[PDB]
Amino acid sequence: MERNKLARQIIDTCLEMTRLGLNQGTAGNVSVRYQDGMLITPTGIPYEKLTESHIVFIDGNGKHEEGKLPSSQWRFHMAAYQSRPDANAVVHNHAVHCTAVSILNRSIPAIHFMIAAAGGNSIPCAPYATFGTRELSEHVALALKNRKATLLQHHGLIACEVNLEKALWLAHEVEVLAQLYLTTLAITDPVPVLSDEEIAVVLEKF
Amino acid sequence: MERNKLARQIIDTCLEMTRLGLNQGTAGNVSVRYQDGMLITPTGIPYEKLTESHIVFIDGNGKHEEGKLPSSQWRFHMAAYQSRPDANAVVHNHAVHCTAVSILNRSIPAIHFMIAAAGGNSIPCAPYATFGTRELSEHVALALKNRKATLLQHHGLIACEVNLEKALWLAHEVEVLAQLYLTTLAITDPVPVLSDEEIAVVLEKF
Amino acid sequence: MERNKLARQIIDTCLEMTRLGLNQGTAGNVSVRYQDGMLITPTGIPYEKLTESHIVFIDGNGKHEEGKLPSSQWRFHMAAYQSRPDANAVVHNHAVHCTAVSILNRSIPAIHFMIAAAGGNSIPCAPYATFGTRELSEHVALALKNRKATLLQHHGLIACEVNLEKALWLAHEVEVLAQLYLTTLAITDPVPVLSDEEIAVVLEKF
Amino acid sequence: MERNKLARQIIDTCLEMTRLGLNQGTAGNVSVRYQDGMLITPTGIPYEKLTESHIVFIDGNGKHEEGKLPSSQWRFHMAAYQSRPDANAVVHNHAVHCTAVSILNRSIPAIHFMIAAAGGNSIPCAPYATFGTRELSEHVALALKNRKATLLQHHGLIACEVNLEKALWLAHEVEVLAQLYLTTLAITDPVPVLSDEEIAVVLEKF
Repeated sequence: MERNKLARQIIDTCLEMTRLGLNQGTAGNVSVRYQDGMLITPTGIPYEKLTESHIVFIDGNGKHEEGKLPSSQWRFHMAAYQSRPDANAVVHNHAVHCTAVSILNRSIPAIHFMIAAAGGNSIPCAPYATFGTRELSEHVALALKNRKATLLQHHGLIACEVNLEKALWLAHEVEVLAQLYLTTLAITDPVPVLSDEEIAVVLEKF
Repeated sequence: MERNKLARQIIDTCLEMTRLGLNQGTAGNVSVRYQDGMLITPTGIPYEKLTESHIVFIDGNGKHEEGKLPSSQWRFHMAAYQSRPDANAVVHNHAVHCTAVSILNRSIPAIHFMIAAAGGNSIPCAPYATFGTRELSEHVALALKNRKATLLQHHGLIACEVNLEKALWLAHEVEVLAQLYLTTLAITDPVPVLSDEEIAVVLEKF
Repeated sequence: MERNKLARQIIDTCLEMTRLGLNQGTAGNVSVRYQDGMLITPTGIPYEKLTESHIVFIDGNGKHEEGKLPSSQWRFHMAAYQSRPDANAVVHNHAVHCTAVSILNRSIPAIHFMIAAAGGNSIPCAPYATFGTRELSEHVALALKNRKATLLQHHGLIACEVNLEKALWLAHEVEVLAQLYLTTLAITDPVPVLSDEEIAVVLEKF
Repeated sequence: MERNKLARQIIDTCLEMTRLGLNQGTAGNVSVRYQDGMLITPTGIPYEKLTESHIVFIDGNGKHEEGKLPSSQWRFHMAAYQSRPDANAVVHNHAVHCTAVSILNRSIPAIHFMIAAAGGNSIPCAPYATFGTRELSEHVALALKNRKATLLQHHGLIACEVNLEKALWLAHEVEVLAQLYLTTLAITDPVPVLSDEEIAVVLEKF
């Protein structure tokens, strides 16, 4: 849990995300909670040229390391950390099914019992705001109060978890749910869902 | 046909399943019939770290090996073995097309002559019950009486066969049928099917 | 152009077909024109264990090599060779988009100018008949009179060409056209097409 | 920035394009601005056999290197260079989602803020004309006046940029937008879009 172990795992999560087909068009950014702020991927540099030394440190005040350029979306990574004290890693991407559900400005309802991995009976969609603004950070903060992952209207997905392995796994699970949702919505609307009682049982079991 | 040969093939089926894109979100579990019970994949451990020694033995009484954690779904693997004496291997996954047909709570009708590989003119959908309960096991048992594969409502797929190679192949064939079904259902409902007479001919030929 | 050079290229076309995602559920069979009959893939043996010595020779009379089992579909490979004297290689598969168009029992109309690679302004769909029968061979023979590739109702695809490289390329092009067709048909029916005049120009240019 | 460095990068862009699944059916062609004309991929030769020496030089007058066959589409590569003086690389492909939107003869509207990477609030669709004609070149020229990428009706996609890395990235981004567009259009028409004001903000930010 030295800085370079964490910088390598960020990089492995970036490569893994591309492997899973969740980072189409190289839009992802990943961070982890570190000291008083976070370590995050940089802007510019393509994932495959990334080395430990490229990872940027952003302190609690939003001051980034000199000579480096943090991802343009660092502020909503910071907003997730302040909003969910249990989160230690955040994954952002523009996975196609999640992003298509974000364009329709729909929440994903309980069409599958794995919806409970994100903490309740849905995956919310936070309203649009221009990237990099305080207003976007505020919508992200509010959507993650009771959920570990949220869609971002006309944009993509944010998933947070206790470590990078689980944040990536969650992100992948939400992308499967989004695809399941869109494939069934084309056939029938509304899509059959599990009731609130059944999701209460599944949450108690998890 | 020693325990470790069977433990390695379980592991190869897990890797192969991921290769085929049937184990999206690492939800699969695989077992084989062994002695008086079965060998099954464990809970926890990600497929790529799996070694022969991780495979769990569950006897006929549901007593698992000490110091190991069997998959959370072991009971419906046991229910398949007791219900289909000819089955020697069971594959479970949450393949996206199968799972989307399971959400619509539809059986897959005879839209292609390969439907007969599962033993009749359809692929049933067993009703939902919370994972890991006796009630789920009962629905699985009844659906596999005359079929070798069944959808699981709001959940995924179970396929059984005489060995792991054929169980995996069947699972893959059902996922192609599910995708064929959903792609055509978007265009036209109902989807044209082969008659019962034609499926009788194909079954006699197989 | 010795038998083993041709047996290796059959095997390479099988591997390549799987690479392209056209041989989902390992249903393909490939042949080439040889001497008075053809060399074809066998039944049984999974593509990855295939060796030169597994390829079967079937003469002009339908007598296959002793000790080998030719693909169960050899007769419509023979029907293609007798029907199209210019064909020297035949590829059959159950590619998902082609097979979904075959289930709807539609021809693919001229939605893209590459439709002309198969010889006219469409890709026909031959009517269903049980696999391996003379009746299926007759429908294949008639559909390939003026086309180099045909859909097979409730079944899959047959593509023929002057060599294996081009037969595989054609098969792939028809699978792209099928997907283009189905993706657009979901939105609007009918799908806009190029006129017969325009396809005449493109054919003269090819 | 010697000829062979540029010939290798063309070849790497061809391989990369296939890796991304944008060159389905090996229809792509790539060029870069060189001296008074351009270096372009040849016709014939499959991408995997391509070597530096296969890349063709076409001067400003349309005279190609002796003993070589330039891509059949060289003229609309030349039309892009003359129409967009800032372009130094052009990518053409028949990516399936782009091509399906080109068949519907639709522009892609501002369903995602990344639409602004191509220079405005849409991705146009240039009208059909037979491949290789002056008339096609004219439609391409006019569509790229204020956009860096355009769909080509019943055909595919053209993307241009300051270097090959960015031209490929743009091409990929347009293919994600096309898929997002088609996946949402199946559910609801019209698809919700970002307003002209919001795209003005995003353009100023880029």
